[PDB]
Amino acid sequence: PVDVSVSIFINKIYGVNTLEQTYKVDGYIVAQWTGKPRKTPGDKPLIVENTQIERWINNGLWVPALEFINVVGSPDTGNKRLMLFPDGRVIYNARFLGSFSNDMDFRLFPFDRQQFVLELEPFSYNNQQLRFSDIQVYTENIDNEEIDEWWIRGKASTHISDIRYDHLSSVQPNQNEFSRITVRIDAVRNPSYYLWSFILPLGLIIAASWSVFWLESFSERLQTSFTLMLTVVAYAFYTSNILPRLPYTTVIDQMIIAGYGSIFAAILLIIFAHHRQANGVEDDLLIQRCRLAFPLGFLAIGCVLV
Amino acid sequence: PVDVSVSIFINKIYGVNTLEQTYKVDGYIVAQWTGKPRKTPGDKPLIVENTQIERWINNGLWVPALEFINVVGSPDTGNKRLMLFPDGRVIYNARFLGSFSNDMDFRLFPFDRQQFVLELEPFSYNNQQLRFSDIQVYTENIDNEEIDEWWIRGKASTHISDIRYDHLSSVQPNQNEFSRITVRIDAVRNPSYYLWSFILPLGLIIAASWSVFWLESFSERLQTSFTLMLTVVAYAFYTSNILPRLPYTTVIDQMIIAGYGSIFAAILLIIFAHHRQANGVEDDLLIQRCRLAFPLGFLAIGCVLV
Amino acid sequence: PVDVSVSIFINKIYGVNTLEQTYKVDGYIVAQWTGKPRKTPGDKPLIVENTQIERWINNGLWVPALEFINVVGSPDTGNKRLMLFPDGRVIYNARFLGSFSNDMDFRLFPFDRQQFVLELEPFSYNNQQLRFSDIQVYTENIDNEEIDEWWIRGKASTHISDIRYDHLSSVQPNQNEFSRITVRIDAVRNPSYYLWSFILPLGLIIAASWSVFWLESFSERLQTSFTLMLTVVAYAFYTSNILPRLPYTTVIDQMIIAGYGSIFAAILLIIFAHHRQANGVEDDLLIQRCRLAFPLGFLAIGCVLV
Amino acid sequence: PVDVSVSIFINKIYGVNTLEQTYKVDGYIVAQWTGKPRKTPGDKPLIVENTQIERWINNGLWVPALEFINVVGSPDTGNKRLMLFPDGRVIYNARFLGSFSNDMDFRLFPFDRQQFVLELEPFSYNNQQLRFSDIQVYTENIDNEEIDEWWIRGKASTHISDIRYDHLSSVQPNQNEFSRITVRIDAVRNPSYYLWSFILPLGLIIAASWSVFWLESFSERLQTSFTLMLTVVAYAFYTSNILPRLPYTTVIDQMIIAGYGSIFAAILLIIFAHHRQANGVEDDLLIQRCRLAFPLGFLAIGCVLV
Amino acid sequence: PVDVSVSIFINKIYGVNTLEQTYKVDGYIVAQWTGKPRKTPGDKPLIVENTQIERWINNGLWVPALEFINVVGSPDTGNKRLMLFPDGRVIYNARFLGSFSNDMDFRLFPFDRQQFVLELEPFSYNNQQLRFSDIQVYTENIDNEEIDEWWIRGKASTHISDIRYDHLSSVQPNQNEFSRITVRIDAVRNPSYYLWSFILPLGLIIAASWSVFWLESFSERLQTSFTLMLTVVAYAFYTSNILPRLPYTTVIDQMIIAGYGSIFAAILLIIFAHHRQANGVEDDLLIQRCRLAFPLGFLAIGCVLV
Repeated sequence: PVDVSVSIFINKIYGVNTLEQTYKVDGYIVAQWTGKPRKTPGDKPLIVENTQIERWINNGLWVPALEFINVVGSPDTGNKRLMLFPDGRVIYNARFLGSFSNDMDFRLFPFDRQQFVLELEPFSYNNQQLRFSDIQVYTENIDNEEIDEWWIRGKASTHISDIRYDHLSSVQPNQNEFSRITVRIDAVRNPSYYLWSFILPLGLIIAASWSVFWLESFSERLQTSFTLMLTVVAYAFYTSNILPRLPYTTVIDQMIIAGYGSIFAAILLIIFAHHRQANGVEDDLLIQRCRLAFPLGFLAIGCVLV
Repeated sequence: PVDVSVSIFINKIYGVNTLEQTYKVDGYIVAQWTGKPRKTPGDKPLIVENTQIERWINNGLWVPALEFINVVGSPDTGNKRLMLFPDGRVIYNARFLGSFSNDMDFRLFPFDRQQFVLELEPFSYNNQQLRFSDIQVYTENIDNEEIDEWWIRGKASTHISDIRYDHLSSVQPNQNEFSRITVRIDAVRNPSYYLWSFILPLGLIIAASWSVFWLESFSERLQTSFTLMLTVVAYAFYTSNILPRLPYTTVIDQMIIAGYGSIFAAILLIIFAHHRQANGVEDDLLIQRCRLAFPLGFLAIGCVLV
Repeated sequence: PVDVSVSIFINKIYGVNTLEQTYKVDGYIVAQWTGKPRKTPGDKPLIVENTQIERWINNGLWVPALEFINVVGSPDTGNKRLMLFPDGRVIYNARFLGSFSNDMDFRLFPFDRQQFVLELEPFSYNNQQLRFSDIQVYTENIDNEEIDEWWIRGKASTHISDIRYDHLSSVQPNQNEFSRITVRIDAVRNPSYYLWSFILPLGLIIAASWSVFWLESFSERLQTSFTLMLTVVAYAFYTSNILPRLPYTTVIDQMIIAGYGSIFAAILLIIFAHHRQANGVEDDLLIQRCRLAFPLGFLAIGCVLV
Repeated sequence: PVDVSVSIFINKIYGVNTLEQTYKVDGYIVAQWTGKPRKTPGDKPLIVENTQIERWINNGLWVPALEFINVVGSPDTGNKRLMLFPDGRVIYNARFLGSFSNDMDFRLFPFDRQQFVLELEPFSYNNQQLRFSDIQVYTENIDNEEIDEWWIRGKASTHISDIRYDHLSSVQPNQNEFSRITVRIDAVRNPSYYLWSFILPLGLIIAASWSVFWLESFSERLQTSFTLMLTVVAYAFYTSNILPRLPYTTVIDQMIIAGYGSIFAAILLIIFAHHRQANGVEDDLLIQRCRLAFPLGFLAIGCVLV
Repeated sequence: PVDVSVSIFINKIYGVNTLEQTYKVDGYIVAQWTGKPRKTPGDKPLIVENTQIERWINNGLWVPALEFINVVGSPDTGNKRLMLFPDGRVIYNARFLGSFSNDMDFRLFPFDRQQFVLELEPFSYNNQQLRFSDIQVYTENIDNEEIDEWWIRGKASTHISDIRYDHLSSVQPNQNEFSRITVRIDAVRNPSYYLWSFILPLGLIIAASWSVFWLESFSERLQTSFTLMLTVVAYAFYTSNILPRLPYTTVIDQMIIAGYGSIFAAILLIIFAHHRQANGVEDDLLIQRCRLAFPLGFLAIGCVLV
């Protein structure tokens, strides 16, 4: 039943890799908790540098290493400190830089209120409870609004929850339940580059594609149909090479499927001209009647699939 | 004849690189096995942190480091624990994140029930037997069905086998045989992006390729033949740059070979028009007869090579 | 109230990654500060190599590890030295190579007087003051003026400021205020490659785009309109693949938006020819009148958006 | 004159990077050699884990660290073992995973019987001789014949040689000569992907290039000459981006030089039509005579340059 | 005034990254210098392995760690040795593999006699002089002349210089001057791949560009002008993606600027045909007179800008 009061500084959130669904965060954890009141030599409380901590594990000072569940690997314990007060209160801060991983659903790929969920747990302590959470983001992030991608943010929002394992330990009564700190932080991507040159060639190259139907010769309309087939695969060739790649297609490239299938259906009208089953290749009066539903029958698909 | 009961937690499977044929997995191994009953100071059993383990190797506590055969290198022993009971039972868990490597046959490249075969062995112990296997996957993976690529899974399926080396040791009788834990786990890739924009331009650009035969001029049909030659190499140019690369061609690009060879054979009909050995370039009535086998003679190849 | 006099050597600034907004710097920090006058054996002052420092932390020599706030992770303490004078003055130099990160606004992307802001702080010392700053850049960097990108520089410019935390410590009176060294260094990119082949095809492919309006046939003007649509996306395909990528569009690619929208508006004039609501496709005398505002109405946009 | 008997296990050969000319190999080295007969406590011989070896260097057990000359850096000593027999025989195995580098000539780039030459040396021992070599490859590699690139192999083939340095030491008589183990292992690449879609578009795009000469108009033949110039640089654009890159051109791209130079020479015939120094652009009867040497004069170059 | 005789082995020079201006080198440093004559137990001189050196720093053996100024970071001290003679002579060799960085001017980008300048310094020793330099390159590098890029070399050329710092120390008289070993080694790149397919499409695509002027129709000449604009940006798209990238344009791509500007000036002649201010689009007799200066006025630019 040992109390722990935590505090989180957040310096930097960066580097989102979505094939792993990972990101990287930087800041300081701070643990303040009362242990046993010892004497501090001199008057000022004792301080201890990086390697010197490994002198004070030898006499068994109860310093709990606090894991991460979202992490992959082990974060670099860069610098450390023990503000050992003579009243038993211990302050322990640490710079951390780990590769964190949590679920990031892409419901709408440019505009996404996403939620980086940092956490903390005690790795080998059942009911040595984490009493007081504190999120202490203090860096001025919103001010470079056009600059920072994700950091056009809302509000810091901590939480303390509880979780219980049963298969893990042998003692099932009331000492197999871990106190879990779950510090979620929301973030919105700056969608400027993700909207300016992303779907702007997409949504109107189909609005360039309806000029093949206003042609009368199958020497000028076939090479433009081949040009329509070339430019869409050149476009799909432009897509993934910039972006962090995905095992499920983005909302942008839900319409390269249509940039196929519409021209795929336009081949049916071109061959309805070619295999016009009374005369030649010349467009019939039914082909002069689909002249309006060919531009306007495919730009009305963008408003239903969002 | 020392018993060992193991348990595996599985947190994350990710990052498949197939030029190495490797992947990365995260979780906790847990060893529970009875050694010698000592005294635990106080009433609660003894616990030991990360660096403090290296105090307890000095008095020779029998802590077996458990290797991996599928690994390349050495996995990061991030955090550790010794739940030393006074009855002699030892619990030792560890977070692991190693680059594992095992054979992954690509029989069908989008749809593949693949099998990640984690294992464990004792590195330097002959007949100190691993008695009780336990796979304990507990993370909710299926729920984000569209999101997780591989994790649309089946069932956890452990196994304990036996393997024997003979060239390795000098003692051949009954102490050169290792107990091998072989925890296989199946996984199915989410084939959405791998099917939506992968072969959809492939299987019908040939269905765009048969419009060159419905032409009468060798000024409009030659530039479209060159367009057919350009677009297939632009397509092959689109392929590998997204995908993890392969020393053996995927089932998708078994048909860029045909996207050559069909147009390669179409040059024979174009030159049968050009070198029509009685008159000029004009299509003969045999060329007006292959007008049906030219679309429909190559879309029937997709159903035999699977 | 312990005085510290610092000195910074700067050997190399390189490797700007702007998705992190990071760079890498190399040089030597030097701390000169008087502690306590001890005896030096022999006559010459004591020197101490790399690992030997960890003999002299055991007797508690007050060696302050000096952090970095711009860093991400921990820089490699390659080599070290303690010029321990018998009068108490300590000289401590160290080679450093860390990934530093600070805000780099891209107001104008080729021409940018940017400001790499190295810093230093005491990690766990409140009022042990850093008295004397000194920047000592000494490498000849300007001499290879065409060669070095950023190093066409101005002047070294140190500073000593002060910063105070209040939430951090428990003692609020006058011992929660850190002395902060903030050594800013300016740098100008060598814009040769960034100007020679960057916007030179950009600003006049629109000056190639006005030849579609001097055409009379909709068999030659439609395929050139499709060529204009192809070349702009091939250009945008050329852009990002060389450059370090950005979440906000560069000043170069503010005009691929116009390379869309101008040709997008040119489709309105082409369809004003096509849907000329008295006769056919032939250009009216209003279309023969926009022959001058079509070249010269879009090259005058480059002078307002800078 | 201390005898050493070595043994090599080979688990995996992978990851060939040819700009370094490096690869990566995995397996176990095993040293068996008799030192001094000590006592083993109990009856079973002594075993020693990873960190525990550093207790047994303190009493000066003669454990020779065995270097590698092909390596770049230092391989990861993952796990270790000392099977210390009471008769003085020492068995020491180690998992190794190093970046090895040796000369790999590319005489023929798809089909290459290459030779990975692992080695071993004593780093600081002159005439403490390595008596008995043993290569012990035991993994079933050939069975996945289509799958494994290099591992379609021949036979393991060890060797023990001798090498002498003279500039190295000061004692020149008979104690400056190192025993060198040179375990070469051959390997053949699986050339399936390297032949299926590598030169198949190469060797017959020239067989598409001879249709420009069967044209009569310089409005249809010039744009196809420009198409021939476009497609060859689009092809060269396809090449290097998949492949591991080279400072000397592969045998595949010895013919993009000809894919230039042949069309380069075809410009001479096109301008012989254009600058026909009696009349116009119309093809003379000499241009109607080179109609056969233009296809068949360049497909006969593939059989001489191999 | 302590003498040091050095010796350098050079095994491998590889991996030139020019955005850092770095490379990687492998070999052995050897220090031979007389200290104090001690006793060697037995008759043979004492040898000391890797970790065992850290027993002999404890009794304060004067082993100088020798830095590098061209390095970025810290090179991996892989293996080590102390040939401690009883006469006081110490031999210390070490394998090194560091990322070295020195200025590499690109005066001519394919053909460049470049100069890798390795160095050495004493990190914390003023006048403990490095007396005898020795470069001892011994690997057979020239023999694979087509294979090795840089290693078509000249001659090893050592040097010993002197350098003095004044701001560094407090003692200015004669003990603030470091002995600097500066072992420069020249190297010439194998220019085969850098010349075969690098500028060969460059220098004559302009020699393909003068066929637009021999056209009479503005329906065939405008689409070829657009083809000339497309192919040059497709070429520039081919360039950087293979090559190590540069903040200053290579000598190859000094002429894509001209591949713009010449066709840019050709638009002036095309519009001189179009805006021929007496009649129509038809080429005047002045346009029939620039038919010779249009091919031959731009191939004479390659011989002045080198």
